[PDB]
Amino acid sequence: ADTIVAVELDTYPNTDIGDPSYPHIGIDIKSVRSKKTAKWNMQNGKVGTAHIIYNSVDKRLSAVVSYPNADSATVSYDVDLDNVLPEWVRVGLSASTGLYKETNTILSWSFTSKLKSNSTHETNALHFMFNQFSKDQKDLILQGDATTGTDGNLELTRVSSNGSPQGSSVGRALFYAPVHIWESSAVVASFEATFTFLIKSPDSHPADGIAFFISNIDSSIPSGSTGRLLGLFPDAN
Amino acid sequence: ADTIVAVELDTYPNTDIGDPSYPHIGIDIKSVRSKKTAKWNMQNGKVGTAHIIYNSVDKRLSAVVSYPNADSATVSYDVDLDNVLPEWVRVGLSASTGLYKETNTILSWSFTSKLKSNSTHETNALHFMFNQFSKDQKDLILQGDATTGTDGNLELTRVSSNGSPQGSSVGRALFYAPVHIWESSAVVASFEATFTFLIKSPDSHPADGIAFFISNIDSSIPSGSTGRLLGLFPDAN
Amino acid sequence: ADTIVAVELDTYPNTDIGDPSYPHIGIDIKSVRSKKTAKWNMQNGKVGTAHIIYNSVDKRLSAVVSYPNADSATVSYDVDLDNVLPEWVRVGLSASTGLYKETNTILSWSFTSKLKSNSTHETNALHFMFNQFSKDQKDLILQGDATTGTDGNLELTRVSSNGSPQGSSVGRALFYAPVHIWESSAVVASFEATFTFLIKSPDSHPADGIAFFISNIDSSIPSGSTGRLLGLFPDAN
Amino acid sequence: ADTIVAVELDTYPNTDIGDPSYPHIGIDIKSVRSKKTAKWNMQNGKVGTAHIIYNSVDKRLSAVVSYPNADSATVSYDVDLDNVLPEWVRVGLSASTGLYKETNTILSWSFTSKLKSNSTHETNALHFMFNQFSKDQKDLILQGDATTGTDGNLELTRVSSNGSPQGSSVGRALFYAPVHIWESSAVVASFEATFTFLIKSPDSHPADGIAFFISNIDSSIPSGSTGRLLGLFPDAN
Ligand SMILES: Cc1cc(=O)oc2cc(O[C@H]3O[C@H](CO)[C@@H](O)[C@H](O)[C@H]3O)ccc12
Ligand SMILES: Cc1cc(=O)oc2cc(O[C@H]3O[C@H](CO)[C@@H](O)[C@H](O)[C@H]3O)ccc12
Ligand SMILES: Cc1cc(=O)oc2cc(O[C@H]3O[C@H](CO)[C@@H](O)[C@H](O)[C@H]3O)ccc12
Ligand SMILES: Cc1cc(=O)oc2cc(O[C@H]3O[C@H](CO)[C@@H](O)[C@H](O)[C@H]3O)ccc12
Ligand SMILES: [Ca+2]
Ligand SMILES: [Ca+2]
Ligand SMILES: [Ca+2]
Ligand SMILES: [Ca+2]
Ligand SMILES: [Mn+2]
Ligand SMILES: [Mn+2]
Ligand SMILES: [Mn+2]
Ligand SMILES: [Mn+2]
Repeated sequence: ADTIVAVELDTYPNTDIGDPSYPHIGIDIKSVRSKKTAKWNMQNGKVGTAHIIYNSVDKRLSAVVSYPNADSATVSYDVDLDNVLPEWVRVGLSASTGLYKETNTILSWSFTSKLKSNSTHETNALHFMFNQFSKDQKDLILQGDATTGTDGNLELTRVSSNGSPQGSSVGRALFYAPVHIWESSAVVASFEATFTFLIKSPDSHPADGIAFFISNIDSSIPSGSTGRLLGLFPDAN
Repeated sequence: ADTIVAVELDTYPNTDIGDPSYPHIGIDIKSVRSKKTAKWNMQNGKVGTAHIIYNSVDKRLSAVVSYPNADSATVSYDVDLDNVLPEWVRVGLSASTGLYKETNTILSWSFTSKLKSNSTHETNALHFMFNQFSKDQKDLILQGDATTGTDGNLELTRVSSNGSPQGSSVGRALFYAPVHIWESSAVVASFEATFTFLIKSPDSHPADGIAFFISNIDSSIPSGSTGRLLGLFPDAN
Repeated sequence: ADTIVAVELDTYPNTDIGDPSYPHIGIDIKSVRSKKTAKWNMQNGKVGTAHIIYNSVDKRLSAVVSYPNADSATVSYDVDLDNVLPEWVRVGLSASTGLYKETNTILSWSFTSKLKSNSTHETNALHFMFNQFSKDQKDLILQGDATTGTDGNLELTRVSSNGSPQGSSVGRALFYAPVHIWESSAVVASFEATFTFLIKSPDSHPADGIAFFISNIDSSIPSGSTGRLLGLFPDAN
Repeated sequence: ADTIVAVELDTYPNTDIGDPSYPHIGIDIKSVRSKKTAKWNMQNGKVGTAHIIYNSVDKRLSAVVSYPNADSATVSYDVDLDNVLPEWVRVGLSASTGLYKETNTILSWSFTSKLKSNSTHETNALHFMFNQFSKDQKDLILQGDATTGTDGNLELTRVSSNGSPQGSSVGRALFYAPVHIWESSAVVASFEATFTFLIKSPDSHPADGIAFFISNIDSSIPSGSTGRLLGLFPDAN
């Protein structure tokens, strides 16, 4: 199956699969059952920002989610991505709705990856930044119900013309080019991702969440992965 | 056919297609017959550097080629890429040999593209940098006789195991992801490319050259592109 | 005296010193009498953006000023900065009011300078970016009535507590560190600056303008440079 | 006194002040007696590279020193710089010789600092990169015996015309502009530094070392800080 490493912004507490009883951010290493979580005071209708960082020196994947004039939620987990992910991967954003729903709108997204090898001055780097999305964004691979163009934003899940989010939706957006996330001769490897989102929902319990993920190049939405599975995993194991 | 815009480092003077009677750099807008050229004192066996720049404000495509402790060749041409190229393109490097030959080795390559839109703070950017190439470089589309891995270098054309360049060779390397080179609402669009090369022939006259090009997404080596056509054009018109 | 090279956003037409009879942007090379101008449809109370670019290859200084959902004004001028400016300079922003006034608010400012030398891979670079200013901004040299901290903005000229701009005001802000603007050994030397501003006047007819300038390291506000002189020149010659 | 935070590349083991009995890299927080060290297999006459990184999310200062075709030494230390350093500081390089000596040559140096604020898209950044130093480097504050120009290198300590390092030497180089290393409102604060050095010694026992340091803006070489104090501390407490 696909190998997934993700940072989830889980808005709906699914107690049967191990979710805390409140909105939270978590680090998922090949399983929807987060390796570590942190309470997140999600703000309905407000624009938030997520920062994901990682470096091979201290092998720690960290994430911070904040809103203006509000405290930030933080979560970290020590993990050596060399032993989890293949050398070449694709990075993307995923989101879903189930019985309950919310808009999973991405306003901007940027990513940076660097491989600084042993040889003096032998750096390989990739950097992209979208501050507005086009109707025909040829450098993104859109899967599921993901669409671009609506107000220059990226809608991961389906929203009606009147702006109402729909349930039972799932969508993803991966950057077109494969990323060389790590290599053996690298002295220092690292990546950094940032995205701003707008989760708006009429429900008392918005669902299901957004997630930044890294996967094998040919990753695709596992069947029936709407709702609690965030479009990333085929089952809840 | 393909739409090509290229900066050629022409090492062999083909007088029948308009080449000056000496090595030169030139701006090719949809034709192997350069719109403007400049004498280039090519140095066999030495590592050179090429810098290509362009911006929509003053619509001028410029290039500079230099060698350490040597003068640089420069060429410029006013051209509005909006009227020549499609919004989405692919960028790459091309090279060829014919009756005569040379090594068309690329030691490093970097590219940066930015679209500063009308909407304040709405910048879109792409940046990649290869300071060493891998045997399996999944973010490059290699066409023709192009290969990577050899000393961490990109060999656009065929070289034997003993290092000897072969004639009648043609090869290209395009970056995997499509680049949004321009758009109607962009207040400023621009790009910059840089690469270092090592051209060396054991014969009297080297041939045929290296070229940085921008083309339609699905561009492919035209048949008969060997020799004077530098793997870019189907004919000499 | 000081050596000034500036891109002015002139809001008040001073016909005696050569100003066109309308708001305009212009390139000033050591004189308040612009070498080249362009009509600018200034929008009172709206946030605009200015982009200044320059590169030694095609020796052309260009500027673009735009507002969201509006056309942009553009002006260019061929000039070899090597012959005008000293190798080391300071970059900054200047503004003034005279009999009439306006707010000269800077919301953000970024600058990038690069020197690619003859020796392969030998690049020197400087880059700063302020998206919000602090009350104690130690990396800026504030001259005249310039202050920071008010809403995280830079006020080049004096504005009252109630937000009203004052006349007869002049202020500047230079980046603390000297910039190596050019050097003889460079193959390519280039810079790019961007800033967003908010010009507003209740009197309905604003004066005098804002300007991005490059000068000798020890530059200071010439005596009596309020009004038409934009705080850059000592006289109107 | 000055507040110093430094990563030392200690070549001479001073057992009385706590040095291990071999060359090592260490994290010094306000004291020459490192908080944590790591064995470093220094290679006389070879060019090495140092990478220092830090981020406020996981508050860990890490360093890696490597040589081509050789293992790298690594050292990390959890420390919240907010509680140690003032908001505004200066960054620099320091080096010294004592009874024994070595050349403390810096071939290149780059630094990047970013303050990601709570408010969406509010980022402040500073970045400089020197790949060659000039005889008159106006953006560096040279203290002690530090000089630039010699082959486009930075010599932290005194070396004779014939290239021989001298003992009892101490020199520093700080970047001209103050750096906003942190602020309360920042969601993420981080910095990264990289430099390549060439430590060559005539004898089989080099001394004393090179260090990347962060200090209060007005920092200066302490009296009698030659040798084992690396030009950073006034005493060995
Ligand atoms: C007990 C319960 C009450 C409720 O009000 O909604 C519920 C919704 C549930 O789950 C569904 O809605 C959730 C929120 O969309 C999804 O995570 C999940 O995949 C769906 O099966 C499960 C249980 C309940
Ligand atoms: C005049 C001449 C002399 C020669 O010795 O070889 C020659 C080879 C030529 O062309 C071939 O060799 C050239 C160099 O490889 C190519 O540019 C071209 O496409 C090939 O057809 C063209 C002319 C000559
Ligand atoms: C009295 C008067 C009437 C008028 O219509 O315009 C005037 C413009 C003046 O100019 C001053 O105000 C202008 C706008 O504030 C400045 O450009 C200029 O340098 C100042 O001297 C000064 C006086 C007048
Ligand atoms: C072997 C030796 C003999 C001696 O008489 O003094 C010595 C003094 C030393 O110390 C000085 O030289 C050392 C190496 O340069 C420095 O680390 C230290 O700060 C200096 O005081 C080191 C070694 C000796
Ligand atoms: Ca859940
Ligand atoms: Ca030719
Ligand atoms: Ca005027
Ligand atoms: Ca020591
Ligand atoms: Mn969860
Ligand atoms: Mn030609
Ligand atoms: Mn004017
Ligand atoms: Mn020590």
